[PDB]
Amino acid sequence: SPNLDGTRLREEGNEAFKAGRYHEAIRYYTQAIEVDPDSEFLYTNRSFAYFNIKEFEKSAADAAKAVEINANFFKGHYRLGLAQMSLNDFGHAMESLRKAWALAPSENKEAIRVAMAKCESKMAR
Amino acid sequence: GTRLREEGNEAFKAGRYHEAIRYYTQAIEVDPDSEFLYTNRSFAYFNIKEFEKSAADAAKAVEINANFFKGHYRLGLAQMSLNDFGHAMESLRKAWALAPSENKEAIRVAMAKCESKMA
Repeated sequence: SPNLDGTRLREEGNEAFKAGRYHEAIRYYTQAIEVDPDSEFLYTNRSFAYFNIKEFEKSAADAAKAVEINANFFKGHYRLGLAQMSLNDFGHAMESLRKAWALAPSENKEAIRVAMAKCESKMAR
Repeated sequence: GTRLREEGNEAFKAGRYHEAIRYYTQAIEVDPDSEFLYTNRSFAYFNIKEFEKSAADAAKAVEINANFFKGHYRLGLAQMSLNDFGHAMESLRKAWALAPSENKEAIRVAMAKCESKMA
């Protein structure tokens, strides 16, 4: 086998993400996921990269996988809710964001609260 | 270990630099061979004004991978903050030569600030 260092690929993905090189981040995260297929962090990071290139369905799929891997990781739910909002699924997004808010560090709650306010403004009868 | 690295990266993203340092320190105890961990902890130390510790970490990153531009950049920034401008300029020239195109401007600016304090 090509025996690949998935830790290095993950950090290369992180460096690319920091630079705005989202397509490259997606490439390196995808390679890392092949080596480390049960990381909620990898799937959330790739979800964020897909969101930043307007690939909202792929972003939601990755964030949903992060939630499968660790339903108690707030960022998976947050990324899922943001992608669901961009797909106009505000009911699903509200539930995802509610779970993210409950799990989030106090540092992160305000951004989640704001996303929920935006989501509610799009909801009607 | 990998999970400690992730938690450290998440802490750094949230501005919890002291917490990032703690997680990265635990990660480095498990894995002392990552230029990324040392560079990220160097950055966290710089952000809390621990410039000597920042420089020590960045130097460890350069020792592991002398071709990683970010190790030299972090080292040069810490050396500038320690008033070691000759060392800093040599580090920043190496960072420049190794850097992606999107990072060149930041390194050029650092060198401009460095040279104003020298020659």
